Amino acid sequence: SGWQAPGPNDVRAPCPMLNTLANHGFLPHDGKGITVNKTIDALGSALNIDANLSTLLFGFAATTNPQPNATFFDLDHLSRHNILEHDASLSRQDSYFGPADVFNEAVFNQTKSFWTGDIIDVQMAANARIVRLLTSNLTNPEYSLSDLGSAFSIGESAAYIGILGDKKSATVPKSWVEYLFENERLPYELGFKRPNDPFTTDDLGDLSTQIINAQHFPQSPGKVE
Ligand code: HEM
Ligand SMILES: *[C@@H]1O[C@H](CO)[C@@H](O)[C@H](O)[C@H]1NC(C)=O
Ligand SMILES: *[C@@H]1O[C@H](CO)[C@@H](O)[C@H](O)[C@H]1NC(C)=O
Ligand SMILES: c1ccc(-n2ccnc2)cc1
Ligand SMILES: [Mg+2]
Repeated sequence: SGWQAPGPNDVRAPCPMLNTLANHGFLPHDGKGITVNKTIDALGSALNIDANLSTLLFGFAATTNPQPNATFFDLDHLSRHNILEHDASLSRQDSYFGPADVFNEAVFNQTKSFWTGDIIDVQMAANARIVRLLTSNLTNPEYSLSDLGSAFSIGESAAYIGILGDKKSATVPKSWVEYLFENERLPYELGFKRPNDPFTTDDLGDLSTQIINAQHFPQSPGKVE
């Protein structure tokens, strides 16, 4: 009741949240044929994402469809390397090593080790992302991070805090974030509840700026902001 794993003809993304929303049936369970209206309704219904932010994200998503000027995308279109998908993901390996769409325990064990308390704050989120960037640069001879990929990286850490947790305190319970990643299911039973206030483009930008301000390199090595 309310959740089904994907089956052999379903497609999934490198996005733990869209995967979770397909598993629940907010998005089509097969991951296919997602339009702007399905995106607005799904992200609104499940998470209280506002329409303008949903439309922005949809605009990016549609660029991954191999069909030009497409009005839909499928979740596996999002896995195409270096369109939106990028190196130094928190829970996916880099494309160079292996498929960059599915959960990777080794990678997620690294991320988790930088979430040092029961409550994730901006500092811990920023620190986990940093070590992923540096690790990929020092281990992946094809490491790359485009301007768009860097903006995505920073906004994905902002998103788990502000969409799953409390955008005002900029904190989220660690257990909730680990449950989302490890299960691709919303952690309702751990306490998650859809927020009453919409999550906006400005909310995402505000948390993204917080993430960057929590970075304290003596000297920045490559693309970090
Ligand atoms: C239409 C909406 C969305 C699109 C098009 C989208 C797209 C993507 C893509 C392409 C990635 C992979 C980037 C990479 O290589 O790591 C990703 C990662 C991610 N997304 Fe989404 N996303 C959407 C909505 C959301 C929402 C609503 C959340 C809320 C929590 C979210 C949280 C994340 C997180 C946390 C990651 C990072 C995964 C990792 O680093 O392992 N996304 N998303
Ligand atoms: C991830 O950590 C778990 C928990 O300590 C461990 O059992 C597992 O072997 C680790 N996986 C990798 C590939 O490091
Ligand atoms: C990887 O590290 C090098 C050496 O600091 C840096 O010049 C480069 O910009 C980094 N690559 C990315 C994509 O950040
Ligand atoms: C710009 C910045 C971040 C994102 N994003 C957030 C979570 N998944 C994708 C999408 C566009
Ligand atoms: Mg990636």
